[PDB]
Amino acid sequence: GLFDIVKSLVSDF
Repeated sequence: GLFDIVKSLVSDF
């Protein structure tokens, strides 16, 4: 679930 880190990242920075 790598793409999951990219979608959770948008919520961060």
